[PDB]
Amino acid sequence: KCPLMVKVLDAVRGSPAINVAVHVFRKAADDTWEPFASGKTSESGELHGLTTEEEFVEGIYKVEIDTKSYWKALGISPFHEHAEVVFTANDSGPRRYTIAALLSPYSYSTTAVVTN
Amino acid sequence: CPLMVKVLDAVRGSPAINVAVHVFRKAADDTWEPFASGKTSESGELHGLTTEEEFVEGIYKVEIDTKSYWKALGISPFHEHAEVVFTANDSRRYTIAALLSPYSYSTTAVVT
Amino acid sequence: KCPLMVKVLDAVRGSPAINVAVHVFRKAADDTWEPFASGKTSESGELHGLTTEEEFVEGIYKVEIDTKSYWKALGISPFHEHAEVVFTANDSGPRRYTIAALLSPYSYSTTAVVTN
Amino acid sequence: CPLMVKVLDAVRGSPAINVAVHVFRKAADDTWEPFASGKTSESGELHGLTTEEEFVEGIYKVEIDTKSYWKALGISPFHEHAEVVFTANDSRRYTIAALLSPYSYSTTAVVT
Ligand SMILES: C[C@@H](CON=C1c2ccccc2-c2ccccc21)C(=O)O
Ligand SMILES: C[C@@H](CON=C1c2ccccc2-c2ccccc21)C(=O)O
Repeated sequence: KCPLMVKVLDAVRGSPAINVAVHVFRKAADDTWEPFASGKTSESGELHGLTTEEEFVEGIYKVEIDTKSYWKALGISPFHEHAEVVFTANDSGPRRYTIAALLSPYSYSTTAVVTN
Repeated sequence: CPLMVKVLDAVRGSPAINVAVHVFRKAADDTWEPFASGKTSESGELHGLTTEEEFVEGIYKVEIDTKSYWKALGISPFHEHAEVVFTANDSRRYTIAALLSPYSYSTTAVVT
Repeated sequence: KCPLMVKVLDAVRGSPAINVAVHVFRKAADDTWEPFASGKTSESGELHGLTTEEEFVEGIYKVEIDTKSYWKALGISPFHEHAEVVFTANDSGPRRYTIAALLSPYSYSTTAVVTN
Repeated sequence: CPLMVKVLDAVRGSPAINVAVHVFRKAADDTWEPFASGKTSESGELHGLTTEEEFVEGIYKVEIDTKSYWKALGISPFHEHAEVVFTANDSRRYTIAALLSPYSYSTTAVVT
């Protein structure tokens, strides 16, 4: 299985958010953010294949979603620079994580679905 | 003010102004009687709907006319309206807040 | 394809909302709500097979999600009686509709994803 | 009050009380300088963070300590915290509102 997936929806058009840039970081032993994985959502607004179970070890992760470039190419000037989701992962063994974000120019919501 | 309504616009980051709101009480025959109504003010709020005397235990529906709000802004919406249905009992002050987007809304109750 | 699907998530547990009752109605020519379809979300919190393209004609629909029974069997007394989503469908030809609801005891959110 | 914070609890339908909030300004070297902080009051609100003089154009991050809030209630949360990152420019009053659930939060900006 694929342990980390990202799903993005547009709440203005009622559609997947397509071609949204995503960057994932893991908190360093030295207290800082190391690049972990990056990608772009597809035509269904999903991003698969960021990591593997082997490489996705315990840690603190930050999933940064580049909402402002997205809204920009649609002629919108949004409030947020981006949407960042920060969470501890795999601290009681391996899990599968989907991080969904719902986007509006001045609002966004994010929910995590974690299965075992 | 036992019952207040607060509407926001997630496209523009602003109160949602002049939104028609209709409130209904469920009658014993299972249908909705009009109870209160109004339009949101400049701060997206609607106060003075009921009084403590009249706001007795029961099932109330609050209906927010979101489709007109979007239509007047030139934006095409998904929902006919947004409806919030709950039971008021005595075991407070109720704020019903709604956050609007054309294809998405949320609603939260703040009970204090 | 399957023209109307419902997806329900629990925002307290970060999981699909399983065994959630859903009732769909269509607005009558005589101004009232006729029963159109009903079902229960599965282990992924999805409900498929409510209708067919042939039977899913233009109209106004109401998708009622029985949030209070759900929260009740988990020992929670929620605010809402249910979550109802009301929308015009297929008014410019057939579409596919997913109605997602996100649920918390005093809050819920619903978004529609409409594709063609 | 150029910048205000409003936190709500979606599990209990109540303001989120005594939530630590830290605000940062981005420094020219690309790092976050502490700027303002406080705890939400009984009505889930935090006022008096800055003044108009000090709140100049720039990128600000607001960080809401949601994990402590849930931990103190005996409920296990998903996020380390909730962060809102935006640019303040002069082309207002900013309310940053956050609606919290253990595995889900939303944030909306009301700019008037
Ligand atoms: C996304 C959530 C958040 O609600 N946002 C609120 C909100 C946003 C800006 C200013 C005041 C409020 C407020 C007051 C009482 C209850 C909720 C709010 C929703 O409206 O469902
Ligand atoms: C906060 C928004 C977001 O919806 N979340 C979705 C969501 C979250 C996790 C996995 C799949 C989905 C999905 C698929 C189709 C449409 C919506 C979603 C809501 O559910 O109201």
